[PDB]
Amino acid sequence: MDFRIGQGYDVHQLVPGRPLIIGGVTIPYERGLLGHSDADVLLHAITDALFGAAALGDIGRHFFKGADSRALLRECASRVAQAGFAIRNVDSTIIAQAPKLAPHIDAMRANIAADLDLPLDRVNVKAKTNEKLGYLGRGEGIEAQAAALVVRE
Amino acid sequence: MDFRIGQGYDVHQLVPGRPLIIGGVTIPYERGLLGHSDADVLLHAITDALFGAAALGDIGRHFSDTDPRFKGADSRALLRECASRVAQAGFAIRNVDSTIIAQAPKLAPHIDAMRANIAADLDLPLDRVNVKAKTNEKLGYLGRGEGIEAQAAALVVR
Amino acid sequence: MDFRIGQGYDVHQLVPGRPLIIGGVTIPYERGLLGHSDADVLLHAITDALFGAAALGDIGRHFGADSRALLRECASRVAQAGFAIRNVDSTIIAQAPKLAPHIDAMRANIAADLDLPLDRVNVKAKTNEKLGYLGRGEGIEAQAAALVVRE
Ligand SMILES: Nc1ccn([C@@H]2O[C@H](CO)[C@@H](O)[C@H]2O)c(=O)n1
Ligand SMILES: Nc1ccn([C@@H]2O[C@H](CO)[C@@H](O)[C@H]2O)c(=O)n1
Ligand SMILES: Nc1ccn([C@@H]2O[C@H](CO)[C@@H](O)[C@H]2O)c(=O)n1
Ligand SMILES: Oc1ccc(-n2ccnc2)cc1
Ligand SMILES: [Cl-]
Ligand SMILES: [K+]
Ligand SMILES: [Zn+2]
Ligand SMILES: [Zn+2]
Ligand SMILES: [Zn+2]
Repeated sequence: MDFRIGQGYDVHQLVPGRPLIIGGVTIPYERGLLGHSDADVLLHAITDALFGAAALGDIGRHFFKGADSRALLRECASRVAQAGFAIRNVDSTIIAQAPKLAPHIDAMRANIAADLDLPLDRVNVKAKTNEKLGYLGRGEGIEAQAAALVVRE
Repeated sequence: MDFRIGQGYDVHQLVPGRPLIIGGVTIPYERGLLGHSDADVLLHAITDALFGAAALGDIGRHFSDTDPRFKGADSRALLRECASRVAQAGFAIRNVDSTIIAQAPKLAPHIDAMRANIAADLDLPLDRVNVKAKTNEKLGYLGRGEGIEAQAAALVVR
Repeated sequence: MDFRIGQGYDVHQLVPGRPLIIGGVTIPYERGLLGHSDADVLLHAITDALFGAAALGDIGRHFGADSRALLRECASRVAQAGFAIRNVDSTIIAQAPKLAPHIDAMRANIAADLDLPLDRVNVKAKTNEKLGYLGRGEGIEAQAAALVVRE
């Protein structure tokens, strides 16, 4: 029936004396992500993908003072539903030279799935290095990409 | 039903002495995007996403720069011809989403007009077209304001 | 019915001493992609989009094999999870060499490996307008999107 797709992008700088929080998971590391919120690059990209699929604009059009990125993802889900859409699936990729994200991925999926009220099998998170190329390759920031499918019920 | 997705990417350098044209909107700015056409990075990304969804190749296959008419070509006219070819191949467009990444200028006040242009060229209602804007958080050539990037996604149905 | 989308990304450094293999096609060139196996940046991105659509994690969690064998095993896993592939679209970003003449060859390799009609597979090419490590010819990037349906 009335399916729509959305895509999302984010990047934040890695800076000293900040926690690294990705997909709502705190990952031990000497740097963390810089942003007005908690700088959760993965959650921001997915949020942008969901708004894009519902044609609701973007994260900066909607947004909460001191709200963490999970609260913002939950509010995104609310606004998507308000517009008449159900979320069908989310897929994503984190690009980080370091640290190793592998043992944290299923926790990020579980977080996203709880926040969006989706079963686990409709949420995916992937990881890639940047083969030491560019600012990502030098560990100067972390990027996330996201894709979402929604349907107007 | 026979749904298909497409994705697109574009980037152009930002240089003095060119109009800044994104999503068909001329934006007051002291630099513009460099290309053989009007260099409309957002429209090119969306055009690639539509050709891609329809499995019709890419924008360079359809609109060759070896043609003089490509010089300063209106990227909305290219987008409309793309949509016509996608329709001719048997596909209806269901939605478009996109992202522009630019350090500057401020895009927010032009976004709704970009969306209106795309919706007009694709013969869609506004509510099936979306345009998002991002900085690159000061990282890389984008953070240095050397170019502007666009990303796009499209869903069509045969 | 029960459609799902996936997206994929990959990048490899481009250097002398290795052949250039993209979309299973060997392309004549002074340099080639550095990676564990054949460094096939396009097949890797597409494999990731397929696993992503099926919510099966990623290429590194699943896997001498060449990237086409990996793509085939990926399709089989996607199939076993209950999904049929509807279509694939992709973009290679390479400042050089010229990729247009090899596009049908890549599409044909990908289509064969996924058991898809040729008209459900698309590959596009872009330069990076001389910006960044891609624009300087230091690497090649690929991006992929896949649509599947749970049958
Ligand atoms: N060059 C740019 C980049 C971003 N933006 C707007 O700022 C908010 C934060 O990304 C987003 O809402 C975005 O639309 C902008 O107006 N111009
Ligand atoms: N490495 C590349 C890059 C680009 N191209 C083709 O040239 C057009 C404009 O860059 C693109 O749209 C594409 O058709 C190519 O054949 N190989
Ligand atoms: N910073 C990173 C980057 C990637 N990965 C994991 O490594 C494997 C190959 O990319 C993939 O399986 C991916 O999930 C990781 O654990 N941490
Ligand atoms: O024939 C061409 C050449 C370049 C094109 N392009 C480069 C960047 N954006 C569009 C498109 C079509
Ligand atoms: Cl920036
Ligand atoms: K990028
Ligand atoms: Zn962010
Ligand atoms: Zn362009
Ligand atoms: Zn790879």
